[PDB]
Amino acid sequence: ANTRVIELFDEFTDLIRDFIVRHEITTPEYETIMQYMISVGEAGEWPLWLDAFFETTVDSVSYGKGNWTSSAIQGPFFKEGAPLLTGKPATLPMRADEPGDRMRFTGSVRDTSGTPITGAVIDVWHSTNDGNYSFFSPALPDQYLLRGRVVPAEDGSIEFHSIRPVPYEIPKAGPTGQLMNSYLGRHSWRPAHIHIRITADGYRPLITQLYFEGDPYLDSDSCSAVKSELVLPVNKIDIDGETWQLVDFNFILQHN
Amino acid sequence: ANTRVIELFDEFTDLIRDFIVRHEITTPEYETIMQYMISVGEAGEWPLWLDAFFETTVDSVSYGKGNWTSSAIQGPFFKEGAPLLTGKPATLPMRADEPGDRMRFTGSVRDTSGTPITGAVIDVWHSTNDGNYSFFSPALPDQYLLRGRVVPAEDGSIEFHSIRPVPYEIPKAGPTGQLMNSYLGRHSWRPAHIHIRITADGYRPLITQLYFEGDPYLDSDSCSAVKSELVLPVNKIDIDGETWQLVDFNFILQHN
Ligand SMILES: [Fe+3]
Ligand SMILES: [Fe+3]
Repeated sequence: ANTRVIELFDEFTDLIRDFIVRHEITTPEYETIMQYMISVGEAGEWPLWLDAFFETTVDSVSYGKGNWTSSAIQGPFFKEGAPLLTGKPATLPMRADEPGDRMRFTGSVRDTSGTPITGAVIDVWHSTNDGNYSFFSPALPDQYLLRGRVVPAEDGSIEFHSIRPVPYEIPKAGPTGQLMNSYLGRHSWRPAHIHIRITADGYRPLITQLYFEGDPYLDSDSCSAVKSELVLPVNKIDIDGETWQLVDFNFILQHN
Repeated sequence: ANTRVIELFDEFTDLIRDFIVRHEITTPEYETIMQYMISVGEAGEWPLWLDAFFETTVDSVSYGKGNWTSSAIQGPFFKEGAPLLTGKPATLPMRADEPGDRMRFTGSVRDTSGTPITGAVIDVWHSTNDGNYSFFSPALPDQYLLRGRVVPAEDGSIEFHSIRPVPYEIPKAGPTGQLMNSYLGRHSWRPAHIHIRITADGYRPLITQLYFEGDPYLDSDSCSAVKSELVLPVNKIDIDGETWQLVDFNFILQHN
């Protein structure tokens, strides 16, 4: 037996019991909740659901602000063992004629002392323009698509190419989408974001997200996950008769 | 109900986040909760889990005490369309030599004033000596056994014969059982009971349970479903060879 489980679970049951009483939850309402919970399980949506509403809060208490990069939620759509990307301009694996604007990402990884962290590896994943993640949609293959690991240069600089992510919506038709859209009368949209994980021997891992200035949902995240210090200027500076979105970010990691 | 799910959900959301913050639920803890929630779904256990922990409460909101017969939790094991019995001794359907002590039940269905409610139909269901309900066990036929419907005599009184229900265990190896037995370090035993549902034209439906004096689990019910007003004096008679156990209860109902 776990005293953690005992202390937390006994309190949690008193809490929910008080809620039931306080709000006068009826037998039908209880059945609806019982049935709704079941359908989340049947839709495979527990990760998506809990992350949509609560991962922000678990994120808030776990990691702090300071002179390092702020973390943000991981969400449910991360995947391990993404391919190391090297070459000319290192580029995220992409379908032929992947919809979207070519995006060029630059920046660095350093420590709270300004030292470049050459040991780091940066996982990056993001949605297709369709608002889908590889491995997590029936409309996409279970293959590393718009996912990959990127490594800094000896000087600490990083650089990759992809399509610029655009906003997306949690399936309106799933139990999560239903709750957010019908039942609550809100939306199920997230602002556009690049997910990031950086790990380096000696440093605390960083899981974070990079957002874009002017994004329509910047102040309306259905998942409650945006943070001002992770909102990025976008530049557009043509390369031979081709317009590129330019995004730059310098990551600072904490020791230990 | 758009407006009503908005109130409860937002309130629920604040409740859980506040819980997450105060107890500082970590990423690993959160992932464990998430895994457990999936567990319960992959078993057929949401109804069993919710009824075990929270139906006691939904119950005490739906009915409330008085000179009524005090209600009780239904549980996940009720079956609609049980057989209407009219034998002269009047017996629940059971297999030949159904193990366990024989039991005779008597009582009444009167209203508050004491006028017998002739239009009553009473569903009664309970476990085998082995701790299984028909329809909910491979060791039992998917047929009505220890399940039945009884109609009162025109003076109110009711009688049926059966076997004595005994304390049963919610399965040790299930996510719920695991929670009750392993992580919480308690037990998953319910005290002995007979389930009862009463319907009457122009009267409020009553769902409840009858327990037995002396039961080892009367004060440690795994489902917190016991009410002292609903535990029965049990007179133990030995009609040689076969030891009958006689019980009596007078059901009072509310009415529109
Ligand atoms: Fe995302
Ligand atoms: Fe039972």
